[PDB]
Amino acid sequence: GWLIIDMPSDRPFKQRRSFADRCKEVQQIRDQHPSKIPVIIERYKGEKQLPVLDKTKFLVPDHVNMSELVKIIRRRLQLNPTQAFFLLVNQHSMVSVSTPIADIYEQEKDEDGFLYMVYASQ
Repeated sequence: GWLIIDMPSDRPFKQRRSFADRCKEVQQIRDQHPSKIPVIIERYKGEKQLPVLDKTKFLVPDHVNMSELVKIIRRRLQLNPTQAFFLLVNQHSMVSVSTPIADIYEQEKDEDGFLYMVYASQ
């Protein structure tokens, strides 16, 4: 008489793939495109107002800066130009919109080799 619960779809990337798999994944990409920056963009922990995008893994080239990335995410989320949107690094830091993603990577990448960002409104 077992009732079996299905696991939820939009869990965080760290809860989906194991740490070895994430590390494996970054390694393979590092070998293929060593200048490209592997970035995980996920919706902020308790955010309600903004949708969940269905790409959360972004392969960012060397000279792209936040400002390009923010404009990409803003458009994917079909957002209105007057809706505020903050892309943070770690789990709470804003970055200068001028900064190349690569300059951020080496200082902010996770243990597993990914750069983790989250997006929010408040």
